[PDB]
Amino acid sequence: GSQDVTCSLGYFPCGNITKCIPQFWRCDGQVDCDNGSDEQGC
Ligand SMILES: [Ca+2]
Repeated sequence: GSQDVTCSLGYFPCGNITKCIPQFWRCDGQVDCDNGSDEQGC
């Protein structure tokens, strides 16, 4: 399959680091992410 990054069911990546985080912190308004990608348009 050729892959490295991996997350859980209710989780999603951020940006460069691709840090996986819980949907609970999606489109909310926090820099919790590693690259603040969660707050880049939402
Ligand atoms: Ca967040």
